[PDB]
Amino acid sequence: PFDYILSGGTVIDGTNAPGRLADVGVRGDRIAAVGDLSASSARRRIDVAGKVVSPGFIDSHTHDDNYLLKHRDMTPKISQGVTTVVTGNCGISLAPLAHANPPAPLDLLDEGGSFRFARFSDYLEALRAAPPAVNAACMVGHSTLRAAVMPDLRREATADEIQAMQALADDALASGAIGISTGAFYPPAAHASTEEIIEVCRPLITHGGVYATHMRDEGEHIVQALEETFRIGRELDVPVVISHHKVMGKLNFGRSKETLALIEAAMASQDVSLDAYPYVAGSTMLKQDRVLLAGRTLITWCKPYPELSGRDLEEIAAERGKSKYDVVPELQPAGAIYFMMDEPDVQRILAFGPTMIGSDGLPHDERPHPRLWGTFPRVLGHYSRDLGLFPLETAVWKMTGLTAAKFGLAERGQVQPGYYADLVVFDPATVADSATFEHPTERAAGIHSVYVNGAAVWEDQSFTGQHAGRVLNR
Ligand SMILES: [Zn+2]
Ligand SMILES: [Zn+2]
Repeated sequence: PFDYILSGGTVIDGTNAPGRLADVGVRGDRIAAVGDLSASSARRRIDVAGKVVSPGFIDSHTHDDNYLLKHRDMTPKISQGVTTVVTGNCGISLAPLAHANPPAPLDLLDEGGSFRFARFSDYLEALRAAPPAVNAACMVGHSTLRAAVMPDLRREATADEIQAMQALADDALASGAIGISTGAFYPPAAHASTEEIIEVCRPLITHGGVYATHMRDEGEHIVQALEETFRIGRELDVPVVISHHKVMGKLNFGRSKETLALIEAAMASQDVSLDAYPYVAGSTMLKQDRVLLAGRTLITWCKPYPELSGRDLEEIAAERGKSKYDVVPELQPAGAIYFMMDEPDVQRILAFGPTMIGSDGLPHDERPHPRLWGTFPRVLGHYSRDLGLFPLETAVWKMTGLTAAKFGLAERGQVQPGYYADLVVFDPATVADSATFEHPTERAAGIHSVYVNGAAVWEDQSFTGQHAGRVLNR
């Protein structure tokens, strides 16, 4: 007998096909059958009339590396329907690095002495021993590797340093990492050359991993950063993933037409993917950057002046007699939300066929960007249902089947017999992001239940206690 059948709903199977009325039967960690399952014995027949049963959402872009260890419930993600998270993005991974005060933005993963894993395998073993509620597909970050190896980060790595970083990257991939990410936009890697990145990432071809990147620039010089990314992909001969695609700053509004045309052209000749979050504000370390600071900026946390969390930076700066750019050093280290994108570009990037959905949630932030709690339902409700940006099955595909294919997560991302039972039951009519910039941790509406490897992890608007997630390999 099946352990249970989710009966009477509409299955949106993750393959970008209109939903169909069908039941879903689960046995252990697998989807056993899909269709009219009235004739199949089951221990429970759960009524989901009026709901959609879809694959669990795969968050293509997270910074959950440490959150998986410290808050195993993973409530910000499972409450939105997420069943798998891709970690170690933008060059920032929790491991391998033993450091009491890692350089920003590595601090976005730190709760205080969290960087304690000398080897990447130590980190994966910790996840397997005390599993989180969601599956984890983990990358190693090039900035973490630089911090672990280089005594001076403000220059290109020497061949000896490249050798040491490449050995750590190869060990991480051998241990189960699914790829390597970079983020040369940030201080720890701003002096890394394209050739340094290529040499450190060479093992990806041998291990079958992916190259993910927070591009060197996402504003005035985004074309040069895109070209750098495509060149790295051709040299490595592995799939590239462009993280949180955007055009930032007023001088770049509207340029998503141009960047998407360059990405589409590259996709015809090499393997390229991209993801995005559904919002017009970004969030990361507080940084002296004229573009990030041009517009409205909110503080998410601040070490030297904790009371500034949640405050408007223009007010803080003006009261200190300075521009935002000039006041930043005295407030560091800190985090911020930056309103530097324009809605038409966000919509164009979300609608572009290949764009996968990634939350870019920063889970340790005191006053976080709402994308941490509302990304997936914002796409299914606000964008698909309310604005008609894409039909519901395409919105679901962009957070399930597409993502599983691009990251190589076998037997996940689709409601198919034999695949793993990572599933979401949601109400298409009411699914919605509740988190706002003012109340960024509100739980999404319309998420009935979430299952990971067949175990319910979210039910009755609460974590069930099931630590069902697994460390995944590509
Ligand atoms: Zn990131
Ligand atoms: Zn990034």
